[PDB]
Amino acid sequence: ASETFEFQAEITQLMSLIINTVYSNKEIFLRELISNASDALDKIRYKSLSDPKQLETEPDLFIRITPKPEQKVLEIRDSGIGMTKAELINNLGTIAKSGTKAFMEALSAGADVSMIGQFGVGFYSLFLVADRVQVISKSNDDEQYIWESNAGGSFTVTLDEVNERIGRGTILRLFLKDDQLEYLEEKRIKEVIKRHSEFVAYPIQLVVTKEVEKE
Amino acid sequence: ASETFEFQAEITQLMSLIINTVYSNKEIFLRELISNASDALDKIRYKSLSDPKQLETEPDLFIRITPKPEQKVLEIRDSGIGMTKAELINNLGTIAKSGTKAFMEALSAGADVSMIGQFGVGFYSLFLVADRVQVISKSNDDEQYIWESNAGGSFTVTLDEVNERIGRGTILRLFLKDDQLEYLEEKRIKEVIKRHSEFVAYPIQLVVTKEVEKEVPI
Repeated sequence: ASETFEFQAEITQLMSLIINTVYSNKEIFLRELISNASDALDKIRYKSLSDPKQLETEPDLFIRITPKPEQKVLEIRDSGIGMTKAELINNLGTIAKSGTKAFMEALSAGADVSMIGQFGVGFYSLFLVADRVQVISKSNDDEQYIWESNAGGSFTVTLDEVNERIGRGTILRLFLKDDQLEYLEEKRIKEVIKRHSEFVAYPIQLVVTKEVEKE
Repeated sequence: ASETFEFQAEITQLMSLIINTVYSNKEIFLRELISNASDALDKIRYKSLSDPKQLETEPDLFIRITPKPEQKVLEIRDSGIGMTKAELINNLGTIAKSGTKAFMEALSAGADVSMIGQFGVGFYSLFLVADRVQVISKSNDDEQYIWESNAGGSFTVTLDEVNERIGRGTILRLFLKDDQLEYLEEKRIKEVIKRHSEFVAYPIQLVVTKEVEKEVPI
């Protein structure tokens, strides 16, 4: 089953600005998504203190970044609290309304795009380097769903019947723009992660496939 | 474990010998497994010469090594010809009989464990570093199956319904001994490959998961 909903106006407006902005420091997108992942892990960590059984679906708390060159895709995974179908819709398509409107207002007044996280809508910074995104989430309270959007004013939510089933958490599958493929490179990804992830209290794993070279 | 079979007696003898031996240069197990992977690839390649359709289930010919530290597992994958249920049974539990018997006689006469490949049974050297092995295979001619062994005299063959489906090929999922975990490390696997399998005619991909270290420890 697949359902389509429309973003609140202000969210669609910010996604348009961001997906076409010229900004010269797009690497900030990773810092924002790592921050959100850290937040999602904290939520499950907290909940598990009194409800340890909640971790059993996925015992390990981590953030995993997996570049997928063949598909020009970059996946940012966390074993956080995840999102139910209802949460994906609300959290990503509606509740950010006032944040994106305030941020849009700040940008017009001259603020730098890097301030996005300060307005709680850092999530949309992904469109700085991707023209499409699939958010695959598995919450202990629901089935695995796929939320998708190419910044067209609307988004769809589909019961996951194609992706690998995860124990618990969220995956942000970024379909990178053709001129932003540097973010598939281990070296570049590494440099960006180390630049702002000192605070992160969970392991940040990088999954890379490399053909054994030589001396 | 849909079906259970018995290895020819001699194969079981060799497996017990290998899983127990104190041989030091255990790293030779990888060269033998990569060599078997290469041979399997040479097989569909040759077959695809007149029947290119055979490659379509998996167009790329490669070897892939994936250490899974959490499971203390090391997987050796190839997109070779693969093995049907019947071939897994025969190839791994029966036809190695003569080879294992001659090798054991050779070891008694002073042969080195590293010469195992010369008797065509290098596959069993996996027991130098592993306690158990699961051979997950998919031939174009059969469904995906799992052959499992722990060096004991019996092995099982199970229709695969738990693992990820592969296009074509074989995965040697090795459950490493507690004292052989070094083979889960990228640096170590790379040096063993450069030392003994640096001229394999197929790309050897290493899938590694590395924790990004902190800018400044703590």
